[PDB]
Amino acid sequence: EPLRVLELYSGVGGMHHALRESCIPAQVVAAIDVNTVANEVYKYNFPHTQLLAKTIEGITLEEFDRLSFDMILMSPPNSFLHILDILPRLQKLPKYILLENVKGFEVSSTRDLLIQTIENCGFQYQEFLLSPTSLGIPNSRLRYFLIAKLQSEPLPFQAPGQVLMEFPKLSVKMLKDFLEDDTDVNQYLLPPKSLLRYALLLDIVQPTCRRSVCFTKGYGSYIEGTGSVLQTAEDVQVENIYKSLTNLSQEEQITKLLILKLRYFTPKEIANLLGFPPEFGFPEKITVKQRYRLLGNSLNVHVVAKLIKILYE
Ligand SMILES: Nc1ncnc2c1ncn2[C@@H]1O[C@H](CSCC[C@H](N)C(=O)O)[C@@H](O)[C@H]1O
Repeated sequence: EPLRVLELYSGVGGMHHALRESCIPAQVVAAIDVNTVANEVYKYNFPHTQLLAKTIEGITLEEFDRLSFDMILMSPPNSFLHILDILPRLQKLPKYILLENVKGFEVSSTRDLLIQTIENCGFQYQEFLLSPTSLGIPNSRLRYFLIAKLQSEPLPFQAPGQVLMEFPKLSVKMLKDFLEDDTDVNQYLLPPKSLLRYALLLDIVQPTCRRSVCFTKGYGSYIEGTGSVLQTAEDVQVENIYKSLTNLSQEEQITKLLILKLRYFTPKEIANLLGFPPEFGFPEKITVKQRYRLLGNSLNVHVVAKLIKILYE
């Protein structure tokens, strides 16, 4: 029978999308999240999946037992300590666990607790720090990953006391392959004041580029350090526009900066770069800002999918 998957801290459902891509015999029995905005997006894309809009800390052991899950997929931002407290009390321990977190987690106290708990329960595990660029995706998103399997023999690729920086046994695609034809360029052009203020601090990429900076939840609202911006103007070079800036009045610098036709990648384009399927979308009521915020909290579906494949077989 198919594995019963519990999806905690579900968000827009990146774990569920990764589960479907992995092709393994499994189905999400319960997705859990308190955020009503994330949940409307999740339900919209996964209308037949049980979604529990509840605090994870408030879920009792009985509720977890009734779910009878064989795999936990989670991206914890208390609720986490509760999960750890619940594990040794479950009538049926899940055979699989996959956790995603941020760089630095691998040295944290919380991580030390997680590993102690899972080791005490008989799980073989391996930690990783992976970015989508390792899979030929032109977008950086270095994240922590822990895969664990309930068995006696170590995973074949195990490296004790080490965090693996690559997938166990790239040719990067261009950004053009992830752009949407129907993108309303004018709508996404960076505004004048933002161009001038952040002019020298932008990471400008062209469609033929095979890299882009990590997108944060603030992308599209805050300029600096939140993700690359796209040059849509052809037959103009960034270098020539920037050379022209010294000695021009601020209004003149803006005129020059607008020529590059720099625009934000759209929420759908970020979802594409994150590996979300073609049909993935958002309800009309979800604002562009909410879309960027939700995607910023999500994960790269392709990376997790490959890790699920590794963990399962
Ligand atoms: N105590 C808690 N109970 C339930 N959900 C929680 C929670 N604390 C955080 N969350 C949710 O966990 C998420 C952390 S972001 C995880 C996003 C998800 N991996 C994705 O594919 O979108 C947020 O959606 C947040 O609302």
